[PDB]
Amino acid sequence: PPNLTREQAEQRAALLEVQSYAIELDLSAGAGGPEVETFGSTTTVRFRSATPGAESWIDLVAARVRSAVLNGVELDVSDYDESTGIRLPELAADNELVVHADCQYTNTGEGLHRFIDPVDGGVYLYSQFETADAKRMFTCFDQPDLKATYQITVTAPQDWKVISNAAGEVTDTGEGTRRHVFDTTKPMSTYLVALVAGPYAEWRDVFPGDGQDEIPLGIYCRASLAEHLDAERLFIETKQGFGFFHKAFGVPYPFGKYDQCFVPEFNAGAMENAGCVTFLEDYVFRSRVTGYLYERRSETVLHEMAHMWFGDLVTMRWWDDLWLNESFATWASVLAQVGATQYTNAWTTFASVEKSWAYRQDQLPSTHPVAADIPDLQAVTYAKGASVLKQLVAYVGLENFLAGLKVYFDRHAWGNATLDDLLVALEEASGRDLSWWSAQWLQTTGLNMLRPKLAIDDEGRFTSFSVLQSPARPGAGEHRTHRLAIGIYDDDPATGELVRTHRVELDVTGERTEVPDLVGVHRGKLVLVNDDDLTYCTMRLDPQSLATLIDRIADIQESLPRALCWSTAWEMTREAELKARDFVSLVLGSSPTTGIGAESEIGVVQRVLLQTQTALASYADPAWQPEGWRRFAGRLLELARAAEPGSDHQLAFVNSLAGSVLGEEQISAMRGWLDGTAPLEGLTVDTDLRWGLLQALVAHGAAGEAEIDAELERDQTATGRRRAERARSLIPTPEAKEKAWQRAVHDDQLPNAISDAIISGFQHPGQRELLASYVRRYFDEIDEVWHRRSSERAQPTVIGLFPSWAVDEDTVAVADRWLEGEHAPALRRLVSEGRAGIVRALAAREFDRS
Ligand SMILES: [Zn+2]
Repeated sequence: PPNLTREQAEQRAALLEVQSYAIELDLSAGAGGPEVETFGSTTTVRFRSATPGAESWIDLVAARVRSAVLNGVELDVSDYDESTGIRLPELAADNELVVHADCQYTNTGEGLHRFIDPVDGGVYLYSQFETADAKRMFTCFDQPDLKATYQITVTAPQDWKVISNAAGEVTDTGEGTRRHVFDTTKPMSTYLVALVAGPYAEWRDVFPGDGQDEIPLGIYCRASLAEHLDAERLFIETKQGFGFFHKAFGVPYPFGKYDQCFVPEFNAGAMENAGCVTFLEDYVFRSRVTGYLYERRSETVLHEMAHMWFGDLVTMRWWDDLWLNESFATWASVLAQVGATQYTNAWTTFASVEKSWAYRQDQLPSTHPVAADIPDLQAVTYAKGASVLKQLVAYVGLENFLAGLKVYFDRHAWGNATLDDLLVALEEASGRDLSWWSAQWLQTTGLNMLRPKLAIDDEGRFTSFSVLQSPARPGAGEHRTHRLAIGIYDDDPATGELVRTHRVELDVTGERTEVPDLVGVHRGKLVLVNDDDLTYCTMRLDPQSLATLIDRIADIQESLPRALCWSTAWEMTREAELKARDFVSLVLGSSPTTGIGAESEIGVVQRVLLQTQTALASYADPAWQPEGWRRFAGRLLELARAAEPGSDHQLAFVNSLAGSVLGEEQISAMRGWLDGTAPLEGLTVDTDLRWGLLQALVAHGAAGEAEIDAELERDQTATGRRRAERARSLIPTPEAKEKAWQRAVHDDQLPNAISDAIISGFQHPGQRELLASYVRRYFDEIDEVWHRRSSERAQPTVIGLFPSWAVDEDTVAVADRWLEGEHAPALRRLVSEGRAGIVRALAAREFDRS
C-alpha cells in the first residue's frame, strides 16, 4: 500500500479540491465461500485543479483496474500497481474521472473485511478505513483534508442488510440481488466512509427532536449473537448522549441518522464512521459481567458519538493531530457519562484507570511527547493525551473551554483544522496564553510530583501553605503551570465519614507556590493537592494526611477523592516509596468496613485487586511472597463468601481469586462452585465464569487436560476455543509449557487470537519455577520471530512472552547482553520496556524487605 507522506499530501491538497464521489459496488458475489476474492468497484469523482495542465494522482488498491477515463480520455492502466495508484496527467480546471476496478476483500479488517459465520452460514462485511484504507474499496484521494460528498450504491445478495453513512432506499432487482441507493452524504473525509453489509439482526429506535432534529437510531449485530444483545440499554445510553452533546457543544448532531453495528473480527475496538459506528463484539456480553464493563462500553459509545462533532464535522488536516482527536473524544465521553448517564462516578474511573496507564507509559524508556511528529502514514499516550486535555480544560476554564469549542465547531464546520486552530479559539475565549502551554505540556515527557508544605497553629489552622512541584521526570525537568484544586477533608458530623470541608483552586507555577487563601483554614484530616483530579501529576501527601489515608481510606465518602488515595498508595508502591506488604495490608483491610472490601465502586475494586496481585508477584520481597498470597487468597475467599448473593462485588471477588496463587482450602471451595457440590449462593456459574474457575484449577494441578476437553465440548465456540487454549497453556508441567512455547513462537498457520490465547496462559504467578529456562529462550528466539512474522503479529508475541515473571538481576543481565547486539529498533524498544519493568520491580523488592 502507498506511504503517503505529509509533504505529498500537502502538495496534493494545494492543487486539488474534491466535490463529490459516486461509488457503485457490485457485491452480488460476496456471499460465496473463501475463494471469493474480489468485488466490483466503480468510482466517479468530480474535482477541481488550481493549475490546469498539471499532473497529480489518485489512489486505489485493487487487483485489476479495468477502465480509467479522465475527462473522456482513456488512461493507460496496463502498468498500474497498488503502490502507485492511477496517474492523472494534464488536469483541467474542473475534472471528472470514472474508474472501473476489482477490489479485494480482506481478512485483516483493513478496507472491506469479509467474514463467514458457522452457525448459520451467514457472510458479514464491514469497512475499516482509518487511516488510509478507503482506497481498498473505491478510487479516492485518500487523505483527510480533501473532504467531499459521497453517494454510495450497492448491489447485494437479497438477504443482506446494508448500512452506510447516510440513509438509503432499497429496490428489488429480480436477479437474486437488491440494490441499496444511499443518499448523498454531507461532506466528510474518506477515512470516515462506511459500509456494513450482511444478514445482520436489526433493532430500531428514535431520538426525539430537542433545534436538534429527530434522529433515527439503529443497532446491528451478527445473527448468531442477537440473543445476547441488550438493545434497550444501548439505546437508552445513546439517547442520553444525543441529549447532552448538542447542549454542551452548542451544535446539533451534524448528520442525519445514527447506526451502531457490532462486527466480527474487529481489531480497532470502535470506529467513528459518520452515521455508522462500528464496534468490537466483546461489547455484546454472553455471560454475566460487572457494572464496570457496562460503564466502559457506555464510555466507548459516547467516545464515538463525540467524534461526530470533533473528528467528523471538523477533521484534522493531517495525522499528527490524531492524538488530539482521540484525546478530546476521551475527555468528552467522560464528561457526557457524568453529565448524562447513570455513570456519575466516571471521573473516578478516569483517575483510576486512564491516569494510571498514562503514568506507567510516561515513565518507560520509550516515553515521548503527546504531540509527536508524523512524517508519513506508517509513522502512525492517548491516556496521557486525555489526561493533559482534561488539564487544558481546567486551565482554560470549563465554561470558556465549551465557549471556545462552539466557536471552533462553527468556524471549521465541514472543513479541516489543526491543534493550533483549537488553541486559538480557546485563547480568544479565555484570555490565556496557550503558546507557552503547549511547549510545556504537549512537547515534553514525564511527570511532576506535587505535594503540600504546610504549618499549622495550635488550633489546627494553617499558618503557611505552599504547593511544591518537582521537575518533570523522565524528561527535561521543567516545572509546568497547573490549574488545580486543593481539597481538605474532615469528619462529617452526622456520619463520621471523611468529607470535604474546603476547596481552593489556583494556578501553580514553578518549584513552589504559596496559597494565601489557606492561611487560617483548618487542616482537617486529609489534604489532597490534586483534588477533583484536575491535573496530570504524581500527587504526594503530608505526614498526617498520609497517616489518615493508611488508617481510614474506606471512610472517604466521595468516590473520586477515595480513588485518588488508592492511586497515590499504588503509585507510591510502584516507585518504591510504600512497601509492597504495606500496600497489601491497606488493600486487604482488617474488617468488613476497611480496605478494598468496603469499596463501593466496582471498577475500583477490580483495578485495585489487580494491582495488589502485581504487588505480590512483582514487588514483594521473595521471602514474604508465600505469606502474602496466603493472606490475599484467604481474604478474598472470606470476601467472596460474605458478599451479597448474586452481586457484582461477589463476582469481582471470585474473579480475583481465579487469578491468584491459591492454597488447598481455596481450591476445594472453587471446585465446589464449578461442579455444584458446594455452590456459593447467588453466584451465577455461567460459561465464562466456568472457564475462569477451570483455568485456576488447571493452573494449580487440580484439573487435567481431560476437563479442558470436557469444558470445550460444552462451549464449542470461538471464544471457548480461546479460553481452552489459555487453559492448556496454564497446565503446570514442563511438557505443556514446551508445547505452548513452540506453538506460540513457531506456528504461523494458527489464527491470530489463538496465538494470543496461547501466550495469555504461558505465565501464572504460581508457576515461576516452571518458566525459568525461558528467560534465555526468549532472547535467543525473539529476533527470529521478528524477522519471520510481520510487525503486527510479532509484537504480541514479543510483549506477551517477555519474562516479566523473572524478577532477578540475572534477567537484567541477559536483557543487557541482548541489548549489546544489533537488532531491529522497534524490537529493541519492546525489550527496553520489558527490561525497565524488571528494574522497577527490583527496586520495589529492595524497599519491601527494608
Ligand atoms: Zn476516538
